[PDB]
Amino acid sequence: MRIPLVGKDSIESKDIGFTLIHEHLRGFSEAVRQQWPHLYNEDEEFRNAVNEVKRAMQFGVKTIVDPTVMGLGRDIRFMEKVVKATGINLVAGTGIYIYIDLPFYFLNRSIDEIADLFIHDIKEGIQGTLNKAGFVKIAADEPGITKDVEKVIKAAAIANKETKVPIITHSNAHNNTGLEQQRILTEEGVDPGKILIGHLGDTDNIDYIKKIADKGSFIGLDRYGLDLFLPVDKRNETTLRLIKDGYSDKIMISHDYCCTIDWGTAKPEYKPKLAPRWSTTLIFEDTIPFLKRNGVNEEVIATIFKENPKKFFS
Amino acid sequence: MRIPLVGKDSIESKDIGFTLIHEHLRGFSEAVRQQWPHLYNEDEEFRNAVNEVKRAMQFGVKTIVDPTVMGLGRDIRFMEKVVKATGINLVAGTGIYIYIDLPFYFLNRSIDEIADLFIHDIKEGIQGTLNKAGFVKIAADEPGITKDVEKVIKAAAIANKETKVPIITHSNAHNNTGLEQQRILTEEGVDPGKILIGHLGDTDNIDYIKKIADKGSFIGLDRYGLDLFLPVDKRNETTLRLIKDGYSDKIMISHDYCCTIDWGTAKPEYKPKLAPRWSTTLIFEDTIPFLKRNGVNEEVIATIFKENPKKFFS
Ligand SMILES: [Co+2]
Ligand SMILES: [Co+2]
Ligand SMILES: [Fe+3]
Ligand SMILES: [Fe+3]
Repeated sequence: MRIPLVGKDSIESKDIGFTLIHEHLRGFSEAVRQQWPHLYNEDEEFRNAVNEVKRAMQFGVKTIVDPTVMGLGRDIRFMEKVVKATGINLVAGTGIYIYIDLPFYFLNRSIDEIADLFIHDIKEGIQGTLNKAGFVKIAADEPGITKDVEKVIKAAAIANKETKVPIITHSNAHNNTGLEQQRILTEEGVDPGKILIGHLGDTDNIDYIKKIADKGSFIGLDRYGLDLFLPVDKRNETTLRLIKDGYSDKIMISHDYCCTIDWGTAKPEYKPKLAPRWSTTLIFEDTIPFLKRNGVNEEVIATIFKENPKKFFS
Repeated sequence: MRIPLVGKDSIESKDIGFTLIHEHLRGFSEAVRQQWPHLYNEDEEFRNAVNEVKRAMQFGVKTIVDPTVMGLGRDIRFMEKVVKATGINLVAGTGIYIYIDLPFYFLNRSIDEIADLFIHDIKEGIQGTLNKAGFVKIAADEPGITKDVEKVIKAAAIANKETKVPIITHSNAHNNTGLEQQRILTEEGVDPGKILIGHLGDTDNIDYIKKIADKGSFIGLDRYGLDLFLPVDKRNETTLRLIKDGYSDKIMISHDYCCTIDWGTAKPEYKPKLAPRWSTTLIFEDTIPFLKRNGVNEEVIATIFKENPKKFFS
């Protein structure tokens, strides 16, 4: 009974089944939602999340891993409601999503104190419930590895060493942050196979992606549908190249779809080809059909969506 | 009926009486409190806030202005409970407290959209209640006037122009941020007399303080008891010098006391003289007795604590 599930008994990692490793039922900025609730509609967010999860389940998804944590509006009670309405296996996490500095709370606080928060969520439960965290989520982006970003990385390592839960990262695919996260974590004693370096699908720089995979970590081809980062076709070409080059056992695929997100995200670009529908099921409509008619067999699909998550959580 | 009060009918500004212009019933980081509620005890925070307010009232305080806004954990329902328990006049505000960047919500959003949030709080009410905001709070600190800090400044100007509520600032007394806030606001058409430039009591640089006062704005000698910024005696000397130099009609005094604050704030320094008790009443124990036995008459006290707030909110 290794993996805790929101609203359910824990499961053995071998029973995780077909998994989407990086999806968000909902995201928001905690301070904005607290201060201006008039901007939000929880009933709509709930409806949208339930509908997305149901669609994923209709394609055979058994488990969704949701790396919404501090900074993205994690809400374990909202999550448990979606579980009750759908029956999905849902893995919640702990961690901190920042790009530059920690909240003012953390002034004069140690890396140990930060890790203690993560361990609290893993061992005791999230937000005053008995729903426990099954992984740690950390981030770095365009600002790089700042002092406070590094603190969070080292705290995640402590949590992994104490509880053995894996680590999912957010990185910027064009500035070495993913490579740096992997290096810092492994220097702290984290098993490379317990790390998913996120958002590498945002680049077609295959040498960079392979470098991280070759160092032992999973590679997150995890933003299918977000053309602003990289178009689906380019992603598909990169995914296919990696598969034919033998990297199936390191590849993890997801959409990073946010059923609701409060970010402005408002600047449209129209290409010759119709824009694909970003959702939690685009890979079933586009990517997986594309791979199969390019000779990718069922065993590859099982490796990516079943065996790799199983290993990650083992 | 100019000034809205939490949990009460609005009052005419002439009836504000003896006012503490900058105190916090409670402060916290919204994201930390949402994610790790185990760190907090609302019952203790409530008890502490009620006790502080009652002590202030025993010294004749009629009105407390609380500039807790987004980023500091504003909670209008907590505030209204404290009002019900004490009978204080409490002025709540709107605004955004940041030093560098806005929350991710604000990506791709306009200054107008930001101002709309402030105007919502002023005209419609705070956090889904009919308690309206009576001023706007903005901040800048060691990072200076960043792009996002400037956005918030300009949004506050829009809110002031539309609703006539005054503006309270947080500044860093040693890096010209206060002067910059004043200049940017006045360039946008804000009356200088509708601005309180905060935290100027943190410096003994009297020329800098006078420069801001001379440009028409109130000067915040507003952190009595926070010796880490400037010891009470040095503050008292600066306050006295300003009074004897004729700046009573620009001076505003407060403690910036946070009945509870979640910041680490953990690094003690011990001086030869016993550390004064930082609270919402230290000025009644130390500062005001000090001024009086230095020849400062009752009319000065009335100017600072009654006439100046009256003007500010008129
Ligand atoms: Co991410
Ligand atoms: Co301040
Ligand atoms: Fe994500
Ligand atoms: Fe303050």
